[PDB]
Amino acid sequence: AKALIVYGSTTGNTEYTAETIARELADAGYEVDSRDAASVEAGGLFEGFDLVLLGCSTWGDDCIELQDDFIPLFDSLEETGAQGRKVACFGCGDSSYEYFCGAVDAIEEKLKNLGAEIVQDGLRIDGDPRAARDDIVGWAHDVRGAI
Amino acid sequence: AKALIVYGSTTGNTEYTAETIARELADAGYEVDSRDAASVEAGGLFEGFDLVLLGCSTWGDDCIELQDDFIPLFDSLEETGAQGRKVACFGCGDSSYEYFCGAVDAIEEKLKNLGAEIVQDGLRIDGDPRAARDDIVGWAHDVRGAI
Ligand SMILES: Cc1cc2nc3c(=O)[nH]c(=O)nc-3n(C[C@H](O)[C@H](O)[C@H](O)COP(=O)(O)O)c2cc1C
Ligand SMILES: Cc1cc2nc3c(=O)[nH]c(=O)nc-3n(C[C@H](O)[C@H](O)[C@H](O)COP(=O)(O)O)c2cc1C
Repeated sequence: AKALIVYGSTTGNTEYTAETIARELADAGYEVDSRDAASVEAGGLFEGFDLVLLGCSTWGDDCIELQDDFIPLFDSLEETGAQGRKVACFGCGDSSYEYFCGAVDAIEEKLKNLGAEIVQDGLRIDGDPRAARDDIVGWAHDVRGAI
Repeated sequence: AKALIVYGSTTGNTEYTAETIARELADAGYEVDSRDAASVEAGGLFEGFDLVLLGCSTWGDDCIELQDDFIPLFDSLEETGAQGRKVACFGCGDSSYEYFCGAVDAIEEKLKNLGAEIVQDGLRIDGDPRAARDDIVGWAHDVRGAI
């Protein structure tokens, strides 16, 4: 089982969430390839992967803005090979704002219109993800559980 | 049965969608109160209504921006009386862009965190809603059908 985890993180919260998900996946036998969105090119990005998990934090004045390193990948998701792909999404956010982890719905919606098979509701973390450890760990165990 | 329909529309597409939904609801016996979001104040807005339907088009450079007359209502949705409220959302958009009818997910997500009961997946219209008439009519009939 091969997993690709791509994260867009600016203050490291979503990356720490991505490290946590990866440890639980590797702990379970999965060969997990974890890449920072600022380093990938969408072209054929998911090829060869049994499971893709994408994480992205959210920002914006009013509007819902995706983490800047993630925007490029999101703009070209139709080129990543998502058609029929097992996927699920997660991301950190903050309920003080208006659009709680809005980047997650946006990615989910587009993956869905792209034929990807979303295997679990996205994980949305409020505040320090370090205080959400069992939620992350639990969310990865249930996603391995949905495949 | 009393229905409130609030729409945020800039070029009139979502308002025409809102007129269509209203005709099918009134055609069915519902007493339908249709209000342009630029005219409401969120404070107690849904009081006394058996069904609330909110429509909003989407815009934004990159980001996902809600129709400006709708932003105020969306920023104060926790004050509208959504807790346990039968609701569903619709809106026009355009697939040429990146976030297809992204305002709809955003409103749905917040209504859900606010305890509203979403009675049907939101209706998302691509292009001229006038060419989507049976989809709108059909979507309102199934939402009356979900209550
Ligand atoms: C200007 C600004 C706008 C923000 N907007 C949102 C938002 O709309 N929704 C949300 O859930 N969090 C929002 N946040 C909170 C961040 O997403 C939060 O700090 C998150 O932990 C960042 O993850 P990062 O370390 O992974 O990239 C915003 C923060 C700032 C400074
Ligand atoms: C600058 C700009 C950004 C837009 N962004 C989006 C978008 O992100 N998603 C979408 O589905 N449609 C987008 N649209 C298309 C409009 O939402 C579309 O014209 C819709 O019919 C407008 O409804 P209106 O008459 O109800 O308010 C955008 C249009 C412009 C001019």
